[PDB]
Amino acid sequence: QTVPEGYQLQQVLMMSRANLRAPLANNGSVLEQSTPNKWPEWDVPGGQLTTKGGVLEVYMGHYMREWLAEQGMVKSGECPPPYTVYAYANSLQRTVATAQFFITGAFPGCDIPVHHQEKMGTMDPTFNPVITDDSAAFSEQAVAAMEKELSKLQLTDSYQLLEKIVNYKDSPACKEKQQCSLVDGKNTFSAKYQQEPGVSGPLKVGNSLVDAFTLQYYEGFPMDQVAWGEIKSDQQWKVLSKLKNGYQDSLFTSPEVARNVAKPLVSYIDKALVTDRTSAPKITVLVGHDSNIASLLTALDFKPYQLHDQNERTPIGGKIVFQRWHDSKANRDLMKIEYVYQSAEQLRNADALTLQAPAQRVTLELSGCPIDADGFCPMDKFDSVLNEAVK
Ligand SMILES: O=P(O)(O)O[C@@H]1O[C@H](CO)[C@@H](O)[C@H](O)[C@H]1O
Repeated sequence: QTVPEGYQLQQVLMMSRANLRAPLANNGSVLEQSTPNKWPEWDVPGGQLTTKGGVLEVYMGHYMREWLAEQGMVKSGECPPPYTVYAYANSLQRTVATAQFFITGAFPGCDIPVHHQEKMGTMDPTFNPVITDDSAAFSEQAVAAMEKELSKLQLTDSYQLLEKIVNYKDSPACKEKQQCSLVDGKNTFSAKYQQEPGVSGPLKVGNSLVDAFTLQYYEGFPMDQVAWGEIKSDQQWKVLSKLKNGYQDSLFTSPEVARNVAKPLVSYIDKALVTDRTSAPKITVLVGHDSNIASLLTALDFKPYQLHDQNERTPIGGKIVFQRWHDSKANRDLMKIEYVYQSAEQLRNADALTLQAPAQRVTLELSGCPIDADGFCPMDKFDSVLNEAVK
């Protein structure tokens, strides 16, 4: 796609998801349980981003810069006035790190800080995808809603395949804990107040391992290191990644769970973009997590989508960039949202990102903001979406 003539970009807001990180330490014991195999090592601890993650984000920031300059939002090689860019990430190493690389990459040698709560290592409610309603009746409505969501999915082939690549029957889950079937395993969904919706069972092991295999791919481990050369071969990946996208769908894609869990980001966006656009900076960078993008996208009732050359519905370094454009001809404003990310090969190979060889881009759409032939939506309808979403 290519923006039409007569349109001038006015404001940008990116919802980013941190780049290449090591598998979550939080899932450390479920990976040991799920197989008799040895797990490759990482030089970074728990779930911190890797040096490659930073390198990949630098490219992402350089591409974003070239695009922003090309669109008149900034100039190339000169750096913008004091408060042009505003970067905010939550207090996790992972998210703050990717913001530093992104910014240093987009505006090298400038003086654009990265904001975050003073308390680091802990979560910032803004980005914390937790249940903020202790209605009790709500935690029950949530669990059920999740369960129903899982029912729409079909991961039987994913599990069977997973069982084999993982040699799960020889794992200390089948031997010792009698859990010997991912496909028949019972799933129990949680939703305790002030915490992330969870899953205990085959769906967790599924998402945990596949996430580890997926990260291993990107980090560039040789093929015999990514799932021990097992997950290799064709698109067993397409079916294995369903456990990973199905996990996300059940915990954050539910309508009533999304609306709650996302409450703070919707509120944020609906303020920097609507109620307080006059005070907001031309450019904003929110670095969050896939949970945030999953619940955010749902809460604002987005139309389904599909990312080309990507197996994850929320790409490791992908960013949802909201764009307010002003149509010179007809004195009106317009919203154009797009998912800007790096394909899997772009991540695995670490390709220099430039306008010559751009990052992947898919234009999204809001149910309440029908998109036109060029992918634009009137700022009127969008406004109503966010102002309605916050209610
Ligand atoms: O987007 P990342 O941080 O890489 O991964 C996500 O992070 C979420 C917390 O923000 C957590 O709840 C999800 O399980 C995890 O997949």
